[PDB]
Amino acid sequence: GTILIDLSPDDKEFQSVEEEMQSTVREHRDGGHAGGIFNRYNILKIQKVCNKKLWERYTHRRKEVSEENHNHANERMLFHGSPFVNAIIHKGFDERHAYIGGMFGAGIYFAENSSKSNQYVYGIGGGTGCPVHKDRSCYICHRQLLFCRVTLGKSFLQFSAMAHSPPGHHSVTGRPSVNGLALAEYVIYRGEQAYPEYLITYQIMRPE
Ligand SMILES: Cc1ccc(C2=NC(=O)C3=CC=C[NH+](C)C3=C2)cc1
Ligand SMILES: [Zn+2]
Repeated sequence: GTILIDLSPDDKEFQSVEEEMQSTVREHRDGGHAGGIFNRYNILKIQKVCNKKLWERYTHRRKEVSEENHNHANERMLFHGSPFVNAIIHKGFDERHAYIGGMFGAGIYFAENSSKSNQYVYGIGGGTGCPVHKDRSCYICHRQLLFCRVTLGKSFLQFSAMAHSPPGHHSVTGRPSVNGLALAEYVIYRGEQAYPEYLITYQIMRPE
């Protein structure tokens, strides 16, 4: 059902997605342990993910949430890193893509910082790094992230140092309360509340 359409680097859509990727890199408290050491990416390709059935599943759920929240879906564009990115783009998000051990419970986690999602491309904590070299800071191997359309609806705000949403809420927002430079992270508990809209293929770049 899924087709992938390559965007040209001349396309304003490519440019706007690249800019969100690059501009939301931050330093991480692990000094690069999980995701590697870098300040920027080399973007190799950006593809639009087109699947009519998954799109209709998303918009059906979005309308439900909106009607429960004063006609406000509270839709965001957020990054998702996962070893299961190939399954996600063909089958959609579901309970198999949940982070069972996440600190807001078993749900599907998304990030405003692209470099936060980068930490999960090779698994939780970066797993053992890239399959070829076993290096979490590999500068050679190609990595992929999703930039996704996510319905938050009424989001439970957790000030911060599969399962169900807190009653009366459609998601959780993990607001950083210690690291002043971190952006928010978000959790949904239904796969129908996200659509994997762009597939971004990239390398992290060694600082010079
Ligand atoms: C199995 C799996 C898949 C994805 C993640 C994951 N992917 C993410 O993109 C992400 C962004 C922000 C916070 N967290 C906890 C995140 C977790 C974790 C485990
Ligand atoms: Zn490698």
